[PDB]
Amino acid sequence: MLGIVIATHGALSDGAKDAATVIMGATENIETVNLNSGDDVQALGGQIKTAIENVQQGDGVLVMVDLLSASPYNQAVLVINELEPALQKKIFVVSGTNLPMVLEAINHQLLGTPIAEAAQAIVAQGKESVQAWDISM
Amino acid sequence: MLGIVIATHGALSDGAKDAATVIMGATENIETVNLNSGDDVQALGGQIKTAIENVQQGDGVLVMVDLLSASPYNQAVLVINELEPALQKKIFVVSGTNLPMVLEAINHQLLGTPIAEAAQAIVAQGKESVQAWDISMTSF
Ligand SMILES: [Ca+2]
Ligand SMILES: [Ca+2]
Ligand SMILES: [Ca+2]
Repeated sequence: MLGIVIATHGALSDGAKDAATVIMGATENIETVNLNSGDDVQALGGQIKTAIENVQQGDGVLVMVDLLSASPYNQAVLVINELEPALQKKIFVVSGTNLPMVLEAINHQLLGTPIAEAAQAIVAQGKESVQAWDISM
Repeated sequence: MLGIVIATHGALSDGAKDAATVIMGATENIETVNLNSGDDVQALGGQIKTAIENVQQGDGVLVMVDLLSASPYNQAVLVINELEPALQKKIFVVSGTNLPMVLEAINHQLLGTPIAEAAQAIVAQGKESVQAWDISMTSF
């Protein structure tokens, strides 16, 4: 089954995962990594690899991060570079991660969707799910 | 000062503020609401209304929910629909909030950006922030 690793600053990863459980009832094969104040980013790389390895079942791993170009994103990309080219081509990194994206990801987990096709699907959803509303509409 | 109310299923709203705190330091005028397994949605209605009121200061309020068309969102709308006219015109609801949208919101809070203008900018950055990277982009 597709693996998911949500990596972020603070407890955002645990929260996104908590929110998905409230909506779905349960979740499976989803690890969360947190970068806290005073954490050495040197170690984040290690926690991200451990997590990826803990969800790899042979269908790839979706590494969902919070902020493009921030530490979680950087370390994720850098760790991927040091893995066997085999899974290396099955690991995708999505940024700007939001609940709709995590839900879409879980959806592909259940569907068995090939990760490359899943990644695009998640990116579309995420973007399309960002809109504003006001009383004038 | 612009007010912000992050409302989500579970602890997501608290995790977003924590993450944003980790990056920008101590924030101000940000309320977090949660909808947990078992909670009554009407109660969430009042919870949002309260958060909105504890943060409303003349410059409007950004209500950041997690998912479009779900209880947090639907209740935000129901609440805003029954608010006194001088207040409702300035409350905006943005969906699919991610860390970048929150950080962007905190920035407009500091700039004093007019809310209708801040909302459009938060949506643009939010959409722009969603991307995917894979080893093929680095392989030649
Ligand atoms: Ca964890
Ligand atoms: Ca709160
Ligand atoms: Ca008060």
